[PDB]
Amino acid sequence: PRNALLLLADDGGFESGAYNNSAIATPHLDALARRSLLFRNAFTSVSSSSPSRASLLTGLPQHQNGMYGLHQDVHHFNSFDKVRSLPLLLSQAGVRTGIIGKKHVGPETVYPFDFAYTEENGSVLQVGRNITRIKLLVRKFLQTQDDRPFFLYVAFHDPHRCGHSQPQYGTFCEKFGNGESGMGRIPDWTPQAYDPLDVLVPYFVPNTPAARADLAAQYTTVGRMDQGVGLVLQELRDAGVLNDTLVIFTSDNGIPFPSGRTNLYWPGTAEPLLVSSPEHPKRWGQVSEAYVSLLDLTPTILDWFSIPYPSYAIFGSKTIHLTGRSLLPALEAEPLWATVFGSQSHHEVTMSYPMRSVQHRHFRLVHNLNFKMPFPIDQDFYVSPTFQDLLNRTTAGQPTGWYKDLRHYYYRARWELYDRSRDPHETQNLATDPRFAQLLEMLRDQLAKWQWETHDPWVCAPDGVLEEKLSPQCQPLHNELRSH
Amino acid sequence: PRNALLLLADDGGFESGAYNNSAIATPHLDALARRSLLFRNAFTSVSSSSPSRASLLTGLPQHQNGMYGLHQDVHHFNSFDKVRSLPLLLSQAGVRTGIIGKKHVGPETVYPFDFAYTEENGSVLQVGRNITRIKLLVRKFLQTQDDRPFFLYVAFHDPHRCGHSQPQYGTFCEKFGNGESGMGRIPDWTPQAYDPLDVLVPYFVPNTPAARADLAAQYTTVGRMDQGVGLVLQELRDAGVLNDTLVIFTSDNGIPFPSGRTNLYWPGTAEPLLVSSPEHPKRWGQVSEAYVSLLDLTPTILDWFSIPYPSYAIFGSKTIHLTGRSLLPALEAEPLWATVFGSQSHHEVTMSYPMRSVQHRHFRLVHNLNFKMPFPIDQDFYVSPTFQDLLNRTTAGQPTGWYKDLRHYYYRARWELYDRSRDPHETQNLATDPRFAQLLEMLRDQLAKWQWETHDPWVCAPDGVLEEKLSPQCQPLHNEL
Ligand SMILES: *[C@@H]1O[C@H](CO)[C@@H](O[C@@H]2O[C@H](CO)[C@@H](O)[C@H](O)[C@H]2NC(C)=O)[C@H](O)[C@H]1NC(C)=O
Ligand SMILES: *[C@@H]1O[C@H](CO)[C@@H](O[C@@H]2O[C@H](CO)[C@@H](O)[C@H](O)[C@H]2NC(C)=O)[C@H](O)[C@H]1NC(C)=O
Ligand SMILES: *[C@@H]1O[C@H](CO)[C@@H](O[C@@H]2O[C@H](CO)[C@@H](O)[C@H](O)[C@H]2NC(C)=O)[C@H](O)[C@H]1NC(C)=O
Ligand SMILES: *[C@@H]1O[C@H](CO)[C@@H](O[C@@H]2O[C@H](CO)[C@@H](O)[C@H](O)[C@H]2NC(C)=O)[C@H](O)[C@H]1NC(C)=O
Ligand SMILES: *[C@@H]1O[C@H](CO)[C@@H](O[C@@H]2O[C@H](CO)[C@@H](O)[C@H](O)[C@H]2NC(C)=O)[C@H](O)[C@H]1NC(C)=O
Ligand SMILES: *[C@@H]1O[C@H](CO)[C@@H](O)[C@H](O)[C@H]1NC(C)=O
Ligand SMILES: *[C@@H]1O[C@H](CO)[C@@H](O)[C@H](O)[C@H]1NC(C)=O
Ligand SMILES: [Ca+2]
Ligand SMILES: [Ca+2]
Ligand SMILES: [Cl-]
Repeated sequence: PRNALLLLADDGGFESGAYNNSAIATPHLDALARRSLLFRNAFTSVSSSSPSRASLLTGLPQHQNGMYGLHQDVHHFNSFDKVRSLPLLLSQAGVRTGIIGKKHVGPETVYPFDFAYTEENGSVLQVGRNITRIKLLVRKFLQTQDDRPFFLYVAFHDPHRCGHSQPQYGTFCEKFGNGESGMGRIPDWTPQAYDPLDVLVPYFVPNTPAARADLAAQYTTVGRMDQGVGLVLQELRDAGVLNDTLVIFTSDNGIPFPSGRTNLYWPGTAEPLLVSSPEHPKRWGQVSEAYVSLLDLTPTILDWFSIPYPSYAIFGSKTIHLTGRSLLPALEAEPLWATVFGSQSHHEVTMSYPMRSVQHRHFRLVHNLNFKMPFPIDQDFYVSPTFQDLLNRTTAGQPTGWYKDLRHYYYRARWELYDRSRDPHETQNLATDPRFAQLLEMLRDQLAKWQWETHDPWVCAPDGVLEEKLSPQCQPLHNELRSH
Repeated sequence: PRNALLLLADDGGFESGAYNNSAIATPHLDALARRSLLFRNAFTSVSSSSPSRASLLTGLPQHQNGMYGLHQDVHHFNSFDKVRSLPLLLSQAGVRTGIIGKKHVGPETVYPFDFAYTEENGSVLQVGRNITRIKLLVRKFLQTQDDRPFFLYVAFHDPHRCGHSQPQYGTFCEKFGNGESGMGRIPDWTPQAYDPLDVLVPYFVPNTPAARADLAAQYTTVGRMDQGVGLVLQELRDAGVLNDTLVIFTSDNGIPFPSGRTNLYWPGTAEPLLVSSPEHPKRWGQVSEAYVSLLDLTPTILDWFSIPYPSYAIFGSKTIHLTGRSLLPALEAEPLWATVFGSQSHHEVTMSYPMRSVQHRHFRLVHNLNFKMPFPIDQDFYVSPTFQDLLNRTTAGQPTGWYKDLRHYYYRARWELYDRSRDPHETQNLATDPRFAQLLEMLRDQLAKWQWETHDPWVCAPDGVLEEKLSPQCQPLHNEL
């Protein structure tokens, strides 16, 4: 019987030897990468936890599945009842499903799991960061197997920040379980300290002491996550099912720094992705240049279990189809896929800054629907040392060491067009350059077509109103905003 | 045994003889007004259907109960599970609950009804506009009563527009059931035609042929709603329970015209309100000047049944308390209440234009949190003849006959302060006038206090971020605001 394992890092980036970061040690991820096809050009469709996890587990963009923003307490976003998620479809096909760690999506009927240990019935600290607890839960899952195939979803909470919720464990909870007084112990974890002067400062992160300290703490926590991956894989090896299991590792969104999480800039949507098939080792240890999306995961896993996507509608007769594709074929031969999309509406319920993006190879186009208002900052990131430092220096009128300034971070153009082959930092907007008018129109057309195809309620915003029963379906408001 | 009846109009305004409109005939509402206390200064806290209905049925502002916007299909907003609504509390106290018409709120567990005929299990056209069907459902409700008190919620869908959904019935569905071909027949309804030249054109509605036609159609439909009220009251009278029943009539938000629905301007939140207590007829046929809110209805009805609001929390240990008050005391003697609040976030999910308001007597202060972006227009109103006409004339550069222009309707000041005793049209913003700096700060303080008191997640927006463990709790973003 075929099995599947989805390892999901929380706010994880490219901090690994597998992705050529020699400043950090991630031997277990590196080991996995040698048995995997590594993707250099993978992206999430949305840079917000719940929406990203909902899209990943449905194959549908947030504006289609209904997770327009964060799921918990006051934010309270849920996917539509009639949505058919991966786990649901797997269960109906006779596959045993399990989740360990951060779920952060609902409702339960849409995202059901036979075996569940999450924040809903326990501590996300334990089942998300305590890799020993995680390892034992994986062991229990495998011991209680019953001849059915399985799908195991391990959603680490590492390397997510902790500064807002639990500061006593460090900015990235890098102190939790380290053995020191009040921290407790995680027997299977060997803490890895990092010097702030040795960490790699990403181009979009301010080069300041405060930021480097943040990164050092992050590195330590990523190491814990790395060791967690090692333990999990070892449990399958001990149960004798690893060689029958498709393993996938990735992250839900960009790292929690400026221009990262919550942005549709490269840093906010670019994600690590490893795919290891025991049946297709031809391209083990290789790197793929194909442009892929987390919207491809549901299709990939369905393909793995030979389960077809059913024909159904959420509203009316509007039949639902996936825009992603199975990545399995890439495990045999390199494809030429070059296009990926992005869609984000809310993060927190108070943060309404819808963005839509399309990327064709190195060209990225972002549409900021509420561009005239300032880009909103979430409550957790606001208190990060990195942002506090940036805010402090900006307010004092002193050099920030940042590749942008807050003014331009807050107030953006409606359309942002970048060529990352020339301008990887995405600082040279080409949208108003007449030499790129034809390319702009092409990308706009591709984006709009995808929006209609995926029933985006925001498809006419902000210059127009959606009127389905007439033509054109987007009717103009004449609100001093251009239309297309 | 005491009963209560809540009659709720959808997008209803002051089109009635009771409110001194001589151009329309509303004999049944006028009759009700003679047996009730009429409120000249009643307001909804939010000018959007689901949020308004959730707030009305909970006593909590939309930003607290969780209905941030519309409830249906793609908009998909629901109140928090732990919210304790009026109907829930009544049920737990042994009161039989019933709803007939448009519900437009959820989830069911939060808003449960023993007897329910709504859009969720039938046609909103029938149970919302077909007053004969409504009358028979009321009859059925009363015939199946036991020795329990009852609370009956009749949510008319009239006089809501129909232009977007069902244009064949007219702009306001004023043709539905009129007898003509394809319209069907409503035996208990006597259609009332109106000349577009005779209707009263509200100050905030463009004086154009297209708008007057809209109003004429509205008047006809309001008449149907009026006759529906008559039938309902008559059913209680036939069951011999009217004299044991507290009757309340009002509307969920302002009329569907410019500056009305979806706005926190006077036209968008001002609502008609009649309260008839068979035990306190002292002030029957009188007019009250007290400033009241639909947030007062839940407290009022709870008071009527002698049911206390329980002590509980939705999140954490932050206990929930109502900011509204029972209106019952006003039925005996005129009070001095002068303050009312407003809070609106979304309408449609794609319409994010949060507004917060406070009104002290004739002074109204509105805060537009997303002011730099244009005011969004909903899909239903966009295709209205009134707006289409306005848009058309504006685009052609011709006179609109409107007291505003679209540019200023779309792009508003962050703070709008109006004195309606001098400027009822609300066109002279005083917020930037130094003469009103002290008053401005006072109203801002009242507004903010209410926001914190009601756990508003938008309390720091847009210039700051909420950090509860820090001081001040609103931390600055320095985002040019
Ligand atoms: C890490 O760096 C190595 C060495 O520079 C990269 O391997 C090279 O990849 C490119 C092909 O696009 C060429 O420089 C050579 O064909 C490769 N050289 C070797 C020695 O393998 C590799 O691509 C990088 N790894 C990742 C994940 O980006
Ligand atoms: C991580 O989880 C492990 C196992 O779930 C915890 O170790 C257990 O701790 C309990 C009480 O704290 C002991 O009674 C058990 O004997 C331990 N079991 C094992 C297998 O070690 C550990 O406390 C957790 N670490 C932290 C920092 O919370
Ligand atoms: C692990 O899985 C692989 C793939 O299924 C097994 O290798 C296959 O073995 C079969 C015979 O049983 C051959 O016909 C195939 O050609 C093999 N495929 C590949 C890709 O090598 C392997 O035997 C399994 N067991 C171990 C210990 O690796
Ligand atoms: C309908 O119109 C009448 C007459 O204008 C209003 O009654 C007047 O109210 C004002 C202000 O309260 C008093 O100063 C006058 O003495 C009243 N005149 C009369 C003849 O009664 C009445 O308030 C209006 N009704 C409504 C509901 O607005
Ligand atoms: C209608 O209801 C009122 C009030 O419930 C009745 O009048 C009350 O009668 C009770 C006892 O019969 C007295 O204690 C109250 O003082 C009365 N209230 C008032 C305001 O008069 C009245 O009898 C009822 N009418 C009918 C026909 O039954
Ligand atoms: C920012 O400034 C505040 C107040 O001046 C200070 O207390 C804090 O330490 C500073 N934080 C950072 C990260 O620089
Ligand atoms: C607005 O203009 C369009 C196109 O000229 C026209 O067809 C339509 O009838 C106009 N709408 C109104 C309400 O006059
Ligand atoms: Ca995340
Ligand atoms: Ca309404
Ligand atoms: Cl909830």
